[PDB]
Order: sequence, then C-alpha cells, then structure tokens
Amino acid sequence: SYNGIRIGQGYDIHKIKVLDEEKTLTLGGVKINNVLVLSHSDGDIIYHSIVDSILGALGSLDIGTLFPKNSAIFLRYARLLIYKKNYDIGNVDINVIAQVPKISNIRKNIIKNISTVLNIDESQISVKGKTHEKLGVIGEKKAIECFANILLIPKN
Amino acid sequence: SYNGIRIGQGYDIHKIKVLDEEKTLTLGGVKINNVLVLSHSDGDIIYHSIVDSILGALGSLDIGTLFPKNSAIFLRYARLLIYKKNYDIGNVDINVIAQVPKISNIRKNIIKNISTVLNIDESQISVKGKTHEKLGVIGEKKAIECFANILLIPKN
Amino acid sequence: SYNGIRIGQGYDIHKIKVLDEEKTLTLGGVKINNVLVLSHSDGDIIYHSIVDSILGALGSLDIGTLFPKNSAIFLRYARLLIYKKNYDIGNVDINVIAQVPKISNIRKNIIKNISTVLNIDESQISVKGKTHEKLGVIGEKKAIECFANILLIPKN
Ligand SMILES: [Zn+2]
Ligand SMILES: [Zn+2]
Ligand SMILES: [Zn+2]
Ligand SMILES: [Zn+2]
Ligand SMILES: [Zn+2]
Ligand SMILES: [Zn+2]
Repeated sequence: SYNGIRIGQGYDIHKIKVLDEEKTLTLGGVKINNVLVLSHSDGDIIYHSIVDSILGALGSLDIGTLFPKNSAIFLRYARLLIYKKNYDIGNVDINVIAQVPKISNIRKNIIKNISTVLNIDESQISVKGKTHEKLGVIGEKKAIECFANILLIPKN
Repeated sequence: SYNGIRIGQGYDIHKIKVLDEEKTLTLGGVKINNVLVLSHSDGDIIYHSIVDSILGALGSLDIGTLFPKNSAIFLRYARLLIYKKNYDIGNVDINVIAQVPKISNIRKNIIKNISTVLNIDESQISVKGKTHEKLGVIGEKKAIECFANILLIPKN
Repeated sequence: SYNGIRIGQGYDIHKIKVLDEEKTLTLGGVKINNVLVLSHSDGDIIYHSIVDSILGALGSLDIGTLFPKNSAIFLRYARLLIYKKNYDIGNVDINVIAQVPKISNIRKNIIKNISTVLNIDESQISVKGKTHEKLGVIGEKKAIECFANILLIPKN
C-alpha cells in the first residue's frame, strides 16, 4: 500500500447555452446568471473536477461509479476521504477552459468557496480561466471544461 | 543533475471507428471488440500515454524519436528506465476522454494490466473515463484521447 | 501559509495560419518561419504555459490579470517569483499539441532556451510534441495548444 506523495488530475466538461440574443450554471459554487448548463447534475465543472482529482490521486472508483444538491455531498466526501486515508492536500491548480464566463471576475469567490468546502487555506488554491480563441466546441460556447491538478501529502 | 521528485504528464490521441450500424482497439492492454483504431501502432492511448508520462518525467526523447507488438516493448523500456535512473513510481492517475467505450466496465482489468507491466501495486494506479457530451471530434466518436499523470520518487 | 511541494499546470492555445499554398510564430523562443500566429501577444504557447504553470503552482493572479517583447518580461518575472517565495523548480514536462510544426526538430533549441530563461539545468526539462490525427481545430491547423506541468520544491 503506497502512502507517499500523490498526484491527481481531474477533468470535467459540460454542455452550456449562453443567454445571448438567440437550469443555471454554477462554477466553483458561484451562480453564472447568463449561462445555462444542460446537465442532469448541477454542471459545476470546477467542483466535479476537484472531486475527480482527489479520487484519482487516491485510486478510488469515481463519483458516478461510487454512488450509482450532489456537488456538496461529493466534495465533503472527498475531504473526509483524504482525512481517513491520512493525507492533507498540498495545493490544487485549476484551469477552466471556457469562452464564457470570464473567470477573473469571480475568481476570489470560487477560491473562498473551495477553501471552505476543502477546509484548506486560500494560499493552497489557484483557479485560472483560459479562453479558446472562439474555435471548436469550447470556443463556440457549446461546452466548458476544467482540469484540476492536486498533490496529496502524507500526514506527518 | 536533478534527482528530486519528478512530475510527468503523457498525452495521446487516436482515430477510431465504432462498429455501429453504418484493426481492433486495445486500451490498457484490453481488446475493445466493437471499435477499430485507425493507426500504424496498436492505438493503445493508455499504454502510450503512460510511457510518455515516464519519459516526460525523466526528460527522455519520446518513443518515436527514441526508436525510429510495440506497446509492450515500450512499457518494459519505461519500467527499466525508471529503475536505471534510481526512481520508483509514486502513483499514476489516467483520464481517458472517450465517448466510447465506457471505461468503468473494463477498469479492473486495465489496472491489473498496468500494475503487471509496471510492476507496482494496484493501489498506485487510478484509471478514469470521461465522456465528452457528444460534442466535437471526441464526442462524435472520431477519436479517443488520454492524459496520464505520474510522480516518480527518488529511491531511498 | 503552505510551503510544502507544489504542483502547477499551465495551459495555452493560439490561433495559427500555416504558410502553405493557399506575424511569425515563436515557440519556446524559437521562430517558426512557415507559420503565422494570429495574436496580440507573440503567440508563444510554450513560454506562456510555463509562466502559467508557475503562477498556478504558487497561487498568483495570472499574467493578463497581473499586468493589465512580453514573453521574456513574464518568464523573468516567474523565475524571480519562485526565488522570492523560497522555491526551486523540480522539473517541468511540456506537451505541445500541434499538427504543425513538428517539435522533435526544434526540441534541443527550446530546451536550452527554457533552461536559460529559468536558470535551471537541461535535465529538469522535457518538451514533447503530439499531433492530433488531422482532426478538429488542432488537427486542421487552426490552432496549437500546450500543457506545461511543473513541481516547485521548497528550498532546503
Ligand atoms: Zn460534471
Ligand atoms: Zn475537449
Ligand atoms: Zn498512441
Ligand atoms: Zn483534443
Ligand atoms: Zn499565449
Ligand atoms: Zn482544445
């Protein structure tokens, strides 16, 4: 059983519809009032990819597989899983690849939200937004995706 | 010469054709009998991205460049390269981004296959599958891609 | 304030135009004379994603947000930021996902360029090129993208 330092990378992608001129997206727990997310879940690519990076770091079955609204249940889950396995989080670096919304505007709020739900300091979190040159599925605003990269550090 | 902890990220993408109604894919050493992979190589995005994450972690020339069927030759290669450089693998986290096949169904078999070819425990491996909302090249089943993230830990 | 080992992942994407038969791209500080990059910046996905992986590792505001030609100003910035925070770089692994140009041909020059601008050894750098099966925005040569993965190691 390996108990050294662990890497995780979560990935998520959700279909969206921008309320331009011809269910509301939540991103890092922040409501995005001009974008709908077309999903059975709440569409929070940031929360879901963070859960997936934790699960991945530790080698668990993923969320859908484990449990066959929901985003907070899973994040609390992931936090308590790191605890029971005797790890702390080192830092997490999140890349949201999204033509809309702009992330810089809501970045402080996402970071505080993550830090509360993971119970870690704001200095252990980075959330960055990248547009996609208005090319492809993302750049045409049909979808948004997120990569979350995390290190877990063995306690003591 | 740096001998501390090392990060690697491998990436791979292969063209596929799903045998719907109008050479066989291998994924993590598992044959996928309803999908053809259109490739000169065996199309194993999982094996190839794992090799590339190891090579990347250590700063080698990549597979094609190094050696200008094949997937086992390269994986044995990568395992023995980690050995000769005096590293062990920490853990590896693999994200297959594929509309088909579903990964959860074959996940145990891929993990055992990786653990045998890398000679590491099953607890050091995570393999996760993500669909792509039926959007773009991946979501339309024209291709499958994989990201493999690894840490190498200096021996002793 | 967390001062253990840190992970960063930078991502960047730029629009390009290949000078086929019907401003010049710089990649890892190397000029690519058959490709134009359609950008307000110099289009160096490799330099920019490296800066973003450093900023991400450390939890800074990103480049555009921090400072609202340019690629060297930012890289020197990132190097001196790692210094002032009391970190060294472990290693960096870069995946350029580009149908053109081929990276293997210019890989030595990019690695020497990175190692000079970051002031680290060539053994701490890996730069890998992956084509995209001539599918999608990348495979059709409309864009090139890069992922840069880095570990920062607390001094002493
Ligand atoms: Zn999701
Ligand atoms: Zn995508
Ligand atoms: Zn391959
Ligand atoms: Zn792709
Ligand atoms: Zn850029
Ligand atoms: Zn892309």
